[PDB]
Amino acid sequence: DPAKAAFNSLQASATEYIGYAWAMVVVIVGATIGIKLFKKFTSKAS
Amino acid sequence: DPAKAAFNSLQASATEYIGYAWAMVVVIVGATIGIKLFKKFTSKAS
Amino acid sequence: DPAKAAFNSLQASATEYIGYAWAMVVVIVGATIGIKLFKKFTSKAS
Amino acid sequence: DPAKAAFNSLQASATEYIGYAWAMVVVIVGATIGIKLFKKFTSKAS
Amino acid sequence: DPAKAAFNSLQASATEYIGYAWAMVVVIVGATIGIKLFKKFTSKAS
Amino acid sequence: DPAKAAFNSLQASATEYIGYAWAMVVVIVGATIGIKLFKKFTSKAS
Amino acid sequence: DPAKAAFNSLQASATEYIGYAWAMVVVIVGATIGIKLFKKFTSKAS
Amino acid sequence: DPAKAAFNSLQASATEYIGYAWAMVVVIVGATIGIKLFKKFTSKAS
Amino acid sequence: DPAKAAFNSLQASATEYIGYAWAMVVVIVGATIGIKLFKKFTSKAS
Amino acid sequence: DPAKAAFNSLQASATEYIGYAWAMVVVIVGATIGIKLFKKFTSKAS
Amino acid sequence: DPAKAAFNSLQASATEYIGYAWAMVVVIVGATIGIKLFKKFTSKAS
Amino acid sequence: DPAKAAFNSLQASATEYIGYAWAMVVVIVGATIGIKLFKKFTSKAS
Amino acid sequence: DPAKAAFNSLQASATEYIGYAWAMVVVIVGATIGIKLFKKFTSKAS
Amino acid sequence: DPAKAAFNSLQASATEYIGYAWAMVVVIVGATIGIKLFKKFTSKAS
Amino acid sequence: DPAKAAFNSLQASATEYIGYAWAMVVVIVGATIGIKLFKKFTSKAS
Amino acid sequence: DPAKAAFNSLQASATEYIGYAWAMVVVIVGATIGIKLFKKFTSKAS
Amino acid sequence: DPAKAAFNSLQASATEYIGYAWAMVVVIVGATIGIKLFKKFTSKAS
Amino acid sequence: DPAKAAFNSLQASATEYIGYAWAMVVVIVGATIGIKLFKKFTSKAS
Amino acid sequence: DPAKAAFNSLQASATEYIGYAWAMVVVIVGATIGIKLFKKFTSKAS
Amino acid sequence: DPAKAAFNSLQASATEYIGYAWAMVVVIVGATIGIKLFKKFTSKAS
Amino acid sequence: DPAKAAFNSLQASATEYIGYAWAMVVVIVGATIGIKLFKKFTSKAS
Amino acid sequence: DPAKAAFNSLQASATEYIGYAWAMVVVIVGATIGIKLFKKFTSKAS
Amino acid sequence: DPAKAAFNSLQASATEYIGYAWAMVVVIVGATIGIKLFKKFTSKAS
Amino acid sequence: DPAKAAFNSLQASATEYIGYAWAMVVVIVGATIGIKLFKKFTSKAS
Amino acid sequence: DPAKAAFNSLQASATEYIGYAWAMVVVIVGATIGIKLFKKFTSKAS
Amino acid sequence: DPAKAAFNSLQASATEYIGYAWAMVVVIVGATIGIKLFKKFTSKAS
Amino acid sequence: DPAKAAFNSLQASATEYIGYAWAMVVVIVGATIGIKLFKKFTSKAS
Amino acid sequence: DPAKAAFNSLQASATEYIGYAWAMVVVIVGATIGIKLFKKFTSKAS
Amino acid sequence: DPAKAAFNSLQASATEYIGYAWAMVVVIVGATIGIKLFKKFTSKAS
Amino acid sequence: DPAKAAFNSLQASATEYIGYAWAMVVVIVGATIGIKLFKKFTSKAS
Amino acid sequence: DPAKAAFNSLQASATEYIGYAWAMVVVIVGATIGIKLFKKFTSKAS
Amino acid sequence: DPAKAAFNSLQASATEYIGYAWAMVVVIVGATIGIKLFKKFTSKAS
Amino acid sequence: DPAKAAFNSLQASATEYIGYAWAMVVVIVGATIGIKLFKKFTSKAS
Amino acid sequence: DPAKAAFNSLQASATEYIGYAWAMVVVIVGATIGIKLFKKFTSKAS
Amino acid sequence: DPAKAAFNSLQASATEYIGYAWAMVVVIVGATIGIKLFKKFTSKAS
Amino acid sequence: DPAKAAFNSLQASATEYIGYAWAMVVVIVGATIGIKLFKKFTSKAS
Amino acid sequence: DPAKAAFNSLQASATEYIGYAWAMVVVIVGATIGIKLFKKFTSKAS
Amino acid sequence: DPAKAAFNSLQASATEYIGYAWAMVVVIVGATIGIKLFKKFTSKAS
Amino acid sequence: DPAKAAFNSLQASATEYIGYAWAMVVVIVGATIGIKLFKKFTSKAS
Amino acid sequence: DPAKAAFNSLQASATEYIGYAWAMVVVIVGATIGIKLFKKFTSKAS
Repeated sequence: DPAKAAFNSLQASATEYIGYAWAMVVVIVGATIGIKLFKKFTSKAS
Repeated sequence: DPAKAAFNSLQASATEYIGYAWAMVVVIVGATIGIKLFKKFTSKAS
Repeated sequence: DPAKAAFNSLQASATEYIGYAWAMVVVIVGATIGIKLFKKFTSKAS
Repeated sequence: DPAKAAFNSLQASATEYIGYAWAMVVVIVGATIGIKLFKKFTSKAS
Repeated sequence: DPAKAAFNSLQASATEYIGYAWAMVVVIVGATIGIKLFKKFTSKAS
Repeated sequence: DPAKAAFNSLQASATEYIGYAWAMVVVIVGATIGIKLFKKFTSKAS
Repeated sequence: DPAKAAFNSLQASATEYIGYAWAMVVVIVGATIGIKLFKKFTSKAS
Repeated sequence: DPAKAAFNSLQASATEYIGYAWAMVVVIVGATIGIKLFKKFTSKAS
Repeated sequence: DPAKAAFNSLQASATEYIGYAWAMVVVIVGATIGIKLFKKFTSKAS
Repeated sequence: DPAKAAFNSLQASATEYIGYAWAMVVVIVGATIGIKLFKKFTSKAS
Repeated sequence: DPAKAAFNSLQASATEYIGYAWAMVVVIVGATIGIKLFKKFTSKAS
Repeated sequence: DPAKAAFNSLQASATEYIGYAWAMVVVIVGATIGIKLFKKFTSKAS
Repeated sequence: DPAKAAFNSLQASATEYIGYAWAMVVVIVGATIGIKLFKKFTSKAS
Repeated sequence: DPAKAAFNSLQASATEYIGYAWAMVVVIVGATIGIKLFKKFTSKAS
Repeated sequence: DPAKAAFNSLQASATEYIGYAWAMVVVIVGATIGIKLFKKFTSKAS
Repeated sequence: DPAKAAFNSLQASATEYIGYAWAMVVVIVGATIGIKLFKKFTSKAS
Repeated sequence: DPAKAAFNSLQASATEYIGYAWAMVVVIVGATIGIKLFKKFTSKAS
Repeated sequence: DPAKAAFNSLQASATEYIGYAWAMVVVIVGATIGIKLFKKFTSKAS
Repeated sequence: DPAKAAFNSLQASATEYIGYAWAMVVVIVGATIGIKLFKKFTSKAS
Repeated sequence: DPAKAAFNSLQASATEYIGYAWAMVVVIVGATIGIKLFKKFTSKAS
Repeated sequence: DPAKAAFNSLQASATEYIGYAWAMVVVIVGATIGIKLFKKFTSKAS
Repeated sequence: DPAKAAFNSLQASATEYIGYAWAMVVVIVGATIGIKLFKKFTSKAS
Repeated sequence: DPAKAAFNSLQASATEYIGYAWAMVVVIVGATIGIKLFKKFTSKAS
Repeated sequence: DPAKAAFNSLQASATEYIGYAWAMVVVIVGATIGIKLFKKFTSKAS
Repeated sequence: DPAKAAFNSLQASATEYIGYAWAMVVVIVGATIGIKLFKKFTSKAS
Repeated sequence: DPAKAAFNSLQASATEYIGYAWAMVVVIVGATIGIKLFKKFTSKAS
Repeated sequence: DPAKAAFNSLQASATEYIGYAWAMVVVIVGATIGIKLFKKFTSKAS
Repeated sequence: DPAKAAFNSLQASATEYIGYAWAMVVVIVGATIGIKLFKKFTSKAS
Repeated sequence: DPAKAAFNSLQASATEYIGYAWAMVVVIVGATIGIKLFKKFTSKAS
Repeated sequence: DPAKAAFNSLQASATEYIGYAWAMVVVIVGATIGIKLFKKFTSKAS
Repeated sequence: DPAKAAFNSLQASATEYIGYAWAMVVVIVGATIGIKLFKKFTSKAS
Repeated sequence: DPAKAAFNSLQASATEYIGYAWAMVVVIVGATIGIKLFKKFTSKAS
Repeated sequence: DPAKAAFNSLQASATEYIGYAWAMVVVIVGATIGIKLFKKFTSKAS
Repeated sequence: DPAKAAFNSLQASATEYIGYAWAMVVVIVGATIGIKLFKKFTSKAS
Repeated sequence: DPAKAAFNSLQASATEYIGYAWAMVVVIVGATIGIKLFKKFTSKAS
Repeated sequence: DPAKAAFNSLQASATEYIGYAWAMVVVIVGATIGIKLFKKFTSKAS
Repeated sequence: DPAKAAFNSLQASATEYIGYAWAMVVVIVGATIGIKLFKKFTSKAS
Repeated sequence: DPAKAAFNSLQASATEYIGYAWAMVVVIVGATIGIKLFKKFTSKAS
Repeated sequence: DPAKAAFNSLQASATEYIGYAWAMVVVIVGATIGIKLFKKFTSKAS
Repeated sequence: DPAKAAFNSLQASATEYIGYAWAMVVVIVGATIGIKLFKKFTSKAS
């Protein structure tokens, strides 16, 4: 079925995009949470 | 009647399309909800 | 009248086709509405 | 006149055919409108 | 007048032939118009 | 004049035959025109 | 006069022949007109 | 004139046939227009 | 009358041909209407 | 009367020929009307 | 007129669809508002 | 003119059908607008 | 000239027949065109 | 001369017969042309 | 000329039919546009 | 020459009859062409 | 030539009928076009 | 022209619809803005 | 050419109808845009 | 040859009648085609 | 010889009659063919 | 006007919904502002 | 009758053509509906 | 009767010609109707 | 009598010639009717 | 040839009608496109 | 042989008349075919 | 029989022409259907 | 018998001419039917 | 042969008329296609 | 046989006329069908 | 015998005249049939 | 009613989705409020 | 056969016209699809 | 049947075109869905 | 240009709405900033 | 070509509409951005 | 072939119109996309 | 088939459009994500 | 390719808008971050 192959390729492409999205969000959140913890720990320790 | 068999085949084809659509939407929504919960919980815990 | 039996056979065929249509539209609309509710509720619950 | 009786019997046959046509159109229009309203009201409710 | 009798007999023959002709006309024209109206009403009803 | 009486008899006989002929012509044409008009108007009305 | 009596005999004999001729003319003309009208009315009827 | 009376009779017969034709066309056209407007207005309302 | 029997035979033959014509038109019109309604209802269901 | 017997023989002969002619006319017209009606009804049915 | 009864039946069918739609929308909106108020009040109280 | 009464009857039928249409559309539009306002106001009030 | 009188009388007969023919033509053509315009205008107005 | 007088008598008698012949011709030709034009104009009128 | 009067009376009948058609089209177009504007303005206001 | 005078009279008589015939032909054709053109132009205009 | 005058008269009559035909077609076509443009522009404006 | 009056009436009908729509939208927007300002000012003041 | 005046009258009627259309669309579009701006600005200002 | 002159004169008559016929043909066909093109172009332009 | 001279006289007289006959034939045939072609070309022209 | 009554009923229904919306928002805001003031006053007083 | 066999063989050929038509329409309708459902379900899932 | 034999032989010739005619009719009409149905079914299936 | 014997011889000889004439008539009439029916049936068949 | 001039004059009339049609279509298309673009650009700007 | 010379003269005269007849036939047919083709091609081109 | 061979030859010629007609109609119908499906499928794909 | 031999020769001559006539008839009809069928099938195929 | 030259002349005349017909149809079809494509492309661009 | 030669010469004339007729038929029918296909293909391509 | 020799001379002279008659018949019949077929085939060709 | 069963199944499916949504939101809110209370109580107690 | 060559040359001309039609439809369809895809992809990218 | 091969070739052409359509729609839909997912995921990840 | 005036009035109406929006936002912001400053200054001063 | 000038005029009209739209959107967006920045900066500064 | 030049001129006209369409759509789409980007970027930047 | 090449060319054109769309969307989304991240990181760091 | 140039100009216009957007966002963010740092540093230093 052409439709079966089409739907399978669309789902495979979606999975690749999800992989890239997760890589980017990890990098962004790492920085936001890192900066938050640094500012919090520096002031608290002082 | 040829129409009876034709209508039945089209309904079976629609059922196949619904199966493909549900599989893709589960993957798509799963990633969306996962990223949302990840950012939310990370902010609350840190 | 040969027409009386002809018109009757055509109206019986129409009634059969309306039943095949009301079985396909239930399946298709049910799936689309189900996907809509699934995405909506997952977003609100998360 | 023979033509008088002929014209009257033809106008009688035409009236019978009109009745058959009206009965069939009611069923078909009812089905098409029913499916249209079903889809509209379902989408609005969801 | 043998001629008067001849003309009178010729008219009865003509009148009979006219009756036979009218009967066949009604049957044939009724059928053709019946098929015409049948096709027209079926198309509009569908 | 015997010859005059003869001419007068044959002319009177001709007039009789002309009257009989005219009556038959009216009957034949009326039937034909009736059939023609019936077919035409039945086709037009439908 | 014997000659006058002979004339009367000739006239009476001729009258008999005129009657026989009229009977022959009626049947022959009837067939000719009958077949003519049959073909005419059958054509118009069909 | 024999023709004068014959022509008048044929014109009167034509007028009668016109009356029958008008009655039939009114019934048929009325039904076809009614079905058309019914389908149109049902669609607009829905 | 020879013409009487001939006219009756032709009218009977016409009735037989009308029966064959009605059978064929029912089959053809039924198929065309069926294909039309099939395409219409499949579109509405989808 | 020898002349009477002669007229009687020729009239009887004419009647025989008229009967033969009528039979042939029925066969020829029946065929033509059959072909005409077959073509007309075949065109109408389709 | 058949149209009058047909229009009345279609309006009655529309009323039934409206009843089904309102029941579903009350359940759907009830859940949506309930979840929203639940999260809001829990956050304010705690 | 038979047409004057025919056109008048058609315009009277049209006026009746427009009234049946303006009764169905009021019910349908009223319901859809009511559902829209219901969802909108419940969201803002909550 | 008995011939001049014959030709003059023949023309008056022809002129009368032409008047009768024209009267019948106006009635028949008026009706056919009236039905044609009626059907056309009803369809466009609807 | 008695012979010359006899010639004059023959000429006068012939003139009378020519007049009777002309009257007969006028009525017969009038009927023939009248029926011809009647059939022609009735056909064109219808 | 008889045709002159005939053409003029036909052009008069056509003008009357145009008036009837215009009156009907105004009512039908008014209703369709009225329903269209009602739905549009109601949706915009809500 | 008496024979010459005779030929001259018959030729003059023929010319008279030819003139009368031409006048009648113009009247008959004019009527027929008028009816034909009236029907054609009335059909075309509508 | 009698034919020359007759042909010229028939051509003049044809020209008159063309003038009547053009007047009628202008009125009818104008009305049909006007109704068409009216419906089109009302829809575009709404 | 009937179209001129029809277009003017439709424009007047549109003006009425606009008046109804503006009245409803003022009430609808008034409530929306009122609730928004109520919640905002209450939070700021308290 | 009668057509030159006919085509000119049709183009003049078109120009008039375009003006009636450009007066209705200005009113309708103006109202819809006014309602859109009203709702948008009230929301931002509040 | 009085015959040669007769044939030569007959041709000139025929040639004149052909010229008259062609002139009338051009006028009638020009009008019918003009109306045909007028109706076609008006419909496409509108 | 007187007999030979008489023969010559008969031949010369016959030649004169042949000439008169030819003149008569030309005018009569001219009218017959002229009316025939007039009717033929008028029919084709219309 | 059916449209007038429809628009008036829609506005009346909207006013009822606005009444319910205001009742609900007063209850919600009472609680949110009450809890806020309680927490604020309790801590400040302590 | 030869026509009986002819009508039967034509109704047999028509049935064969109906089978070919139904087979083709099933393939084409299946493809169009398949593409329609594919696009709809894909868009909804994404 | 040599005439009876002649009439009998003429009928067999006629009957043979009718058989030949019917055979050719079936072939030609079958082909024309086959092409007609082929074009109709191909268009509807596509 | 020798004269009586001669009469008998003449009658017998005439009978022979009547037979030869009948054979000639049969073949000639057969060809005439055969070609007539051939042309008639070939035309109807095509 | 008269036909040559006739064909040329008809091709000249057709060219004139094409010019009138093009002028009218430009005005109508300009108006419809103008209204379409007006509504589109206004909505986008607001 | 005087008789031979006579036959030779009449045959030569016949050939002359045949040549004149052929010339006239060409002129008449050419005109008729020209008119027929002009009408046909003018109808087809438009 | 000469007619037997002639009828058979004409039927064979008809069969040959049917073969040529079928070949041409297949090519033309195939192209028109192909263009139709090409435009339809390109639109669906886009 | 010399008279018998004469009748036999004329009958043989008639048969020869009948054979020649039949051959010419076949050639003429074949051509006409071929042209008719070519035109019909060429029109149908396209 | 006189007919040979006549047939050749008529075929040449037909070719000339075909040239005039092709010129006119190219101009008319070109204009109608141009107007169609103009309206289509303006709509697509807008 | 001078008759055999006459029949043989008549056939060659007929065969030539058939060749000339067929040539003209091909040219005329080719042109009409060419214009028909041209108009059809231009419309579908556009 | 001188009488027998005279008989032989008469027979030989008659044979010469029969030959001259046959030559005359051939040319006259050829022209009649030639013009008939020319008109027939030109009509079918066009 | 197929619509009744369809609407009932859709509402039942919605109720199931609402059950899952409530389960998920309880789990999420439990964690967010638990973490909030823990952090608040730990710091306050210290 | 001349018809064989004619049918073949017509099928050759039809094939040429199909080629021209296909070339034109490719260009027009390419342009319409190109504009459609351009607008779609541009809107999606922006 | 030539139709059996014709219908088969048309269904084979349809199957080929459906494959070309299912290759273009996969590419187009794939691209549009890919762009949708790209924009959606980039927004959520950032 | 009607469009120019329409666009100018829409822009003027927009400018008025902007004036009202700015008046309302100044009042709202005055209060929010006033309350903020009051609360801030009161506590800071204390 | 008239189309060239028409297309150029429509493109010029589109350019005018774009100029009006850009002017209005600058005013509309200017107010929107101005109010947003006003509220934002006032809150930050105070 | 006159068609070859006709089809070529039509394809050249199509190519010209496609260029005028691709110049208008670029301007219109460019403006709409420009307005979209303008509003989007101003909002994000502010 | 020309369709095969046409479909392939259209798919290649679609691929080109997809390439242009992806390039533009990367630039557009890149700027959008860049501005969002710029504002977010600047606020977090400062 | 017109599409290539169009897509390239759209991308170039987008790049210019991105340049302006970045300039504006730098100015806005400079102020918001500047005010934030000033307020923070002033209070902290004090």
